[PDB]
Amino acid sequence: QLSICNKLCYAVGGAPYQLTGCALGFFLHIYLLDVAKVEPLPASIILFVGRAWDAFTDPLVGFCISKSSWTRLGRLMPWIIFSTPLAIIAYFLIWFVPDFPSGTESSHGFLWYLLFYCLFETLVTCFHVPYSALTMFISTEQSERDSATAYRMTVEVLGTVIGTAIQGQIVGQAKAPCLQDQNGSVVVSEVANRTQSTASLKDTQNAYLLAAGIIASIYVLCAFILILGVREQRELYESQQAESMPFFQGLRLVMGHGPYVKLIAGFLFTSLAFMLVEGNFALFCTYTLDFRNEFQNLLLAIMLSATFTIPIWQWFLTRFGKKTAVYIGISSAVPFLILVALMERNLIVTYVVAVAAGVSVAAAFLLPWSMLPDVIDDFHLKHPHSPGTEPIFFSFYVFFTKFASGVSLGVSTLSLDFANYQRQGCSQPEQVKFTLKMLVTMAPIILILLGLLLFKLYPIDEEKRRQNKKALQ
Repeated sequence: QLSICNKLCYAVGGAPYQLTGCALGFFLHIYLLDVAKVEPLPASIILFVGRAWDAFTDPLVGFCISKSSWTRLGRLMPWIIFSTPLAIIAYFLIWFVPDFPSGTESSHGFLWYLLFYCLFETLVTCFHVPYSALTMFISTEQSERDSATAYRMTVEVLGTVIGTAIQGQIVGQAKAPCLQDQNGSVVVSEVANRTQSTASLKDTQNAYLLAAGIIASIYVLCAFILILGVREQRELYESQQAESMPFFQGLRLVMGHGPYVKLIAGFLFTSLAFMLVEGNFALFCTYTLDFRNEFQNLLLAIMLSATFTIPIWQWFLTRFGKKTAVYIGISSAVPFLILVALMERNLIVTYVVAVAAGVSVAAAFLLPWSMLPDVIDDFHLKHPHSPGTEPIFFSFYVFFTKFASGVSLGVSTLSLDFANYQRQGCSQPEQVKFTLKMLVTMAPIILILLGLLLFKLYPIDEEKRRQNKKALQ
């Protein structure tokens, strides 16, 4: 029934959040220290508050989107159309410094950043959850939900890849301090540049403005593509609220559902492990190994390899898959990760292990999201009418995703800082090159094995193949 054009239309909506988040999280820490002249402590406090506020908004938006009456134009979709036109300007404000408070008073100054960052975070949260919830209000067909999910999570990976590349080719990366000879040797250097010319500053501000404008334009184009082409199917059932079901009737029951919280733990552990792997494999093969001249391409390879495997790794679950495939993917993660810790310095094993790690990243990005709809079917069938709490599961799911990806960085930074991680040198102490390999290789293995042991979700293939029939009328 569903058309390919519909799938493409619904997939285009996977760019905006995953695009802006990647373009921002990598860059709103060098921005506040070289263009907007702000003291380092305020920059740190901005980062902390901004990262904290999203996690505390996501569940609130998820809760408050359930108590929304069906309007004349869609129940879920209107939240999108009333959010993008206010998002752009908000985003477009955060990326330049117009603030001239008669002398650039810092305390009078940085408030132009915190509030705008928070507002953008809340607006993007308002856009994300309904978009990720639309995946169950399309024709209510068992297979087509997973089919749409596959094309949704291909676009997110491509967005993460493209967002950093656009910004990088627009604004050049900071100059490296040492160069590696072709034979293999490090030559120290010193820029010794004042780098305080007003012309260069005024140029860099314009460059950042142009990049922000480009990202905003693609944001709004994707938004307008999404709004036209996919229709939020009308709820044909008599689901509503009876004289029962008080204000917290739903949320008090969504938690403790059984299989849902059991799946949550496995998702959390696997996501934490792979966040560690990517975030620190970024520079693992830069210090404890050689190859200081090409890691910027090796990371691009590992991240891009995850794209062209989502289709095949979902075709693999269309046949004898769907919880009979997670084992294979994470197992395929295991051996080359345990390999690269040994058999050092080859320039050839480092690429095959990277591509394999990408093929493994695909599994952890795809499977734990394509499995939840079956849990939703279980919840609907094993309970009475239950007017509806669909956008609650997704909100809690995104919140735990944020939790994992924000505790990964914390653990990494704390563990590295417990060794003498020299900050501005072309050097390495004794332990850092060892703790870094340990944290890239062994701890992911422990989390993987523990999650595999815990990943015993109730709905085996028989459960879904039975619940399909009862889910008609």
